[PDB]
Amino acid sequence: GPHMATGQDRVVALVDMDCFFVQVEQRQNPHLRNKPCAVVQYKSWKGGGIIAVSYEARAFGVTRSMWADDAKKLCPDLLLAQVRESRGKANLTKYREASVEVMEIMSRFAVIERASIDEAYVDLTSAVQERLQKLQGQPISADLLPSTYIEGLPQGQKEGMRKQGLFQWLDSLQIDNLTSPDLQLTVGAVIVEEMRAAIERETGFQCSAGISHNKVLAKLACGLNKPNRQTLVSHGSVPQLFSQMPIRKIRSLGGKLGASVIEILGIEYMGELTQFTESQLQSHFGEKNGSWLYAMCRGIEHDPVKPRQLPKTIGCSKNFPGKTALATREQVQWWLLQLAQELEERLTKDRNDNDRVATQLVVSIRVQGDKRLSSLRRCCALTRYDAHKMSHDAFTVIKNCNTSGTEWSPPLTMLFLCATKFSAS
DNA sequence: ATTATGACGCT
Ligand SMILES: Nc1nc2c(ncn2[C@H]2C[C@H](O)[C@@H](COP(=O)(O)OP(=O)(O)OP(=O)(O)O)O2)c(=O)[nH]1
Ligand SMILES: [Mn+2]
Ligand SMILES: [Mn+2]
Repeated sequence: GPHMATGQDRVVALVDMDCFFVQVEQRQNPHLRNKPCAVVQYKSWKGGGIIAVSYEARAFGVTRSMWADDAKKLCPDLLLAQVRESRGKANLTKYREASVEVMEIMSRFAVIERASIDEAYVDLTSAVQERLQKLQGQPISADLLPSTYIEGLPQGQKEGMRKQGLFQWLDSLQIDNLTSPDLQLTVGAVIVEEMRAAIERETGFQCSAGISHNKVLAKLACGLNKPNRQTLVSHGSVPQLFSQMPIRKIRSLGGKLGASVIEILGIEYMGELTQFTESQLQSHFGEKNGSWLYAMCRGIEHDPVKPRQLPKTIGCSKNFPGKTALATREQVQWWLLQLAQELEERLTKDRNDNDRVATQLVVSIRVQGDKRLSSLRRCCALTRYDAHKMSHDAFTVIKNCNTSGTEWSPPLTMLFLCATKFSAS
């Protein structure tokens, strides 16, 4: 009862740019705006692989990881923007720079953890306390939440539903209690409306967000009402929400561990997890996963919002699938050099912007017919930002994989260089 | 022949 802590101490938001690469291209090219459009990498093989899809295009069934020539069968008016190609490979620089614009705006409101190029987590606990003191008991007006959904409401036209649910939530609110978790979430949501307004003002990019008490629920909330909307998932809404939530929808359960939860326990939905003791879950899935699942099915998660706005590694990768697999020494060298040249560019810019140097170079390759995604991963020292040296060292470090007697065998289907182990410079 | 990344856990 009174001692069962409920994981309601924090206010955490997950902000996610809607179809981010598409929006970046649509800011740059107005002819793409408010159209079915997608972003592709390469164009020769089946029109190129799609990596981002506007919501208008998604309404036709266009999805990520789909060939453009197939998407065009579903959506013949689909517009396509192409990823920049440099030194023979995809170059994602435009989107990393757009991402940094967005991150820098979010950082003005709270500390953020960059979770990927287009999404960050936000720790709003301090910001909400400050704002709750600034209101001095003043109640929260629906006008402050023009794009917010309250999950699970209303109970007992899309925008009409949204406003009814918001009204129920606000009427149920105890504004005099500066320590009510639900009030904290509500104020967090007001701040997130402001953050999203600033992001759109200052970049033109729209985003969705989730507001809850931890990262997993913030992330799950964010996806309930997309695009250009934010969803508040309260502690009290967890039992109903989870009672029909497929386990795979929860961050980190979408793969093998989630599948084994489903198969071993004989369940489908997140809420069924509550029926097992912590020890049972630890027995099936290990001590960490067990504790995490026992708390998470009750809506409780303690993973902190790490104050990290910048990537921890800087990486360059290219697949060589099918018959393009690299089969000679000259080929492997030239592509290691192209990779090392892009990496050198990104690293020098990183050192100038962010006052840090990487110290370790990781070289990963795949060989043809290998089942694994990394056939080999080996590290060496990274002592100067010079593409020729980095490529020479990556070769030095992988060359004993060649089993030929000038040739390369098994041919390589992936090269990958990653600078890691940053130190302040 | 979804591809390009990037975080993080296990050992
Ligand atoms: N190169 C590459 N980029 C990817 C891949 N998956 C996603 N991206 C890029 C394009 C996406 O716009 C961006 C962020 O991914 P998300 O899962 O958040 O989807 P996106 O923002 O496109 O749409 P959303 O509104 O979040 O449903 O990262 C991939 O497999 N390869
Ligand atoms: Mn997104
Ligand atoms: Mn995302």
